[PDB]
This record gives sequence, structure tokens and C-alpha cells, in this order.
Amino acid sequence: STGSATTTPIDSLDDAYITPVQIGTPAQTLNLDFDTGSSDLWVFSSETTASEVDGQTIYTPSKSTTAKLLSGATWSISYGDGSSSSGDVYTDTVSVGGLTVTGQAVESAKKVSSSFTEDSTIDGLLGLAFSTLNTVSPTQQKTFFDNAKASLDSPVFTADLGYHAPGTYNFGFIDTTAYTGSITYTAVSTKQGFWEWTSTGYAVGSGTFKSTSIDGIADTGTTLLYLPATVVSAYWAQVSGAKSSSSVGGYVFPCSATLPSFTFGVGSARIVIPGDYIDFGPISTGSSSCFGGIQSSAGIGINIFGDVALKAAFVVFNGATTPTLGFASK
Repeated sequence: STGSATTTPIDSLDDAYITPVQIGTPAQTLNLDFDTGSSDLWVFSSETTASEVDGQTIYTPSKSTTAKLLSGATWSISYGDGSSSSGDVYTDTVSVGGLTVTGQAVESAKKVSSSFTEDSTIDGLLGLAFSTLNTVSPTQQKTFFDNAKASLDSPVFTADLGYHAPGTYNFGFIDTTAYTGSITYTAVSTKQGFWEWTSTGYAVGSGTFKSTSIDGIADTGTTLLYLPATVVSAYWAQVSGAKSSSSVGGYVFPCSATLPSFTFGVGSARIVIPGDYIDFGPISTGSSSCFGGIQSSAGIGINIFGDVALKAAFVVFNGATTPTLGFASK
């Protein structure tokens, strides 16, 4: 089997991407944030504290003939941005782009943090990291990808995120028309539960490439590109007036600037992030200070190849017995 679904930016900045997902019988379609940096499929629901729901579409398990309470199971998760959610668990039929999993754990939110409430466009998350990170207790549950894997034509999914435009998540096949040149594959460590890999270096603009190992995760659920402070300083030094602002919470730059590109290495291959991808717009409405899309990972504990980086590439998440990651230009 295979599946193919379009993923759409939630706003004009590409702050996140939503993908429609069919849950239950008859189908209830919710728009979920596909997150290769976590491993829970959770949804706003009829169980979510009413004051914490503001415009989201909810899953109502009592209206699904295939929903079953997973008795005794609870979940609770915190994300890198400080957001969180928790609740109980159902199993139900879940389909993405024509690919169907029966018995998928659908984690029903009883509580969500304010950032989730305030984002009316995201109805929940669909985790695509390794199932070892799944938070369901006392019986850990599998991700949608893990449940689908054996049925897939090939044990892979791909992320093809658009810049200010829709893109595609495919399951079970590699669309050879969706990228240019060849796909370069690189080793993955699953020891922390993430799609963790080692970039071979970087360049800023038309500058020379610096060969240096950068361990990080491929995380579709993080907006920005978080890299070591040395790398980030070297990038922003090429933008007149750019500075790190403690009050704002990172690097800002004059909105009048033209940003240089940023290149990252994948083995001997190179992925170029155009400068425009690094512009996250005014820090507040009407400001002439703009927020940067490359920020320091200092204090995170790991580097994060978030959407800013991934959307410059066609990315293969290869879930074979020994997982790997592939990157192609597009």
C-alpha cells in the first residue's frame, strides 16, 4: 500500500504545516501537524476542556463506530517550545492520503496548553519519530508509520514541504519526479528516539564550505533551524545590523535586509536554503525588526533541522531495519 497527502502552511510565515487525516467511522477529518520530532498522535476532542478549545475541529469518539477506549491508558507530552497536552486514549481507524491503519492509538486531549488553544488551525499532532518516544502509559503505543510499515510497498515516508506553498507527505514510495539530481542517504542514530543524523558542514552565502560534523535531528514539527552558536554567529555576521536580542529571544535583523543563503552538507552533497526562507518577518506587527530563521541551539542540547532546512529539500525517512535519512535538492 501507499498514501499521499498534501500538507499546507498554517500561515504566511510557514510557522507549521497541516495535513488532513481521517479518523473513525464515518470519517472525521482533522488537520494534524505531522511531527518527525515526536511520537504521539493526539487530537482535540469532545473530551478537551471547553475553555481550551477555540476554533479547532474536534474528534468525537462516541460518534465513531470503530472507536474503542484503550482502558486505563493515559498520555502526557511536553514539546521543545514549552507547549504540552495530555489525556486518555482510544483506538480507531486512521487514514492518511488513502493509507489506512486499523487499531491506531488516537490520544484524546483532556488538556492542552495555551499555545495549542490559541492556534485554531492545528487540530492535533501526528508523531513520526520512533515509537520508543510515545508517551502512552502503561502500555506504550506505536506511531501511524510504525503500524503502517509492514503493509507499505517500501518502509519509508517522505516530506516535501513547500516554501509559502503546499507540499506533500508520501508513505510507502519515493516519488522520483519530486526532486532533482540524486538522493544522498546518511546514517541515523535512533538512540534518543529521533531521526538523528550528522551534517557534514555548512556555508554562508557564496562563502567557502566549512567541513565540520553537526549532529542534529530532522524535525518537521519545529519551525526554525537551530544550530551551534558558532555557526549561527557566522551566518548573521553577514547581515548588516543583525544582532542577538535577549528581549526578543534570538537573532533579529533589519527587515530591509536581503538575506544570504545557507548551505548544509549531507555527506558530499549540499542543500541550499535560499535567504528568503530565513525571513520570519516583523517581530511584532509594524516593526522594522525581523525575526531570523536560523537560531542558536545552545541550551537545547541538540541541533534541530526544522522546517526552514527541510523545506529546501526532498527528505526521505527510511524506516528499514537500519533506518537512514535521504536528502535531495528540488
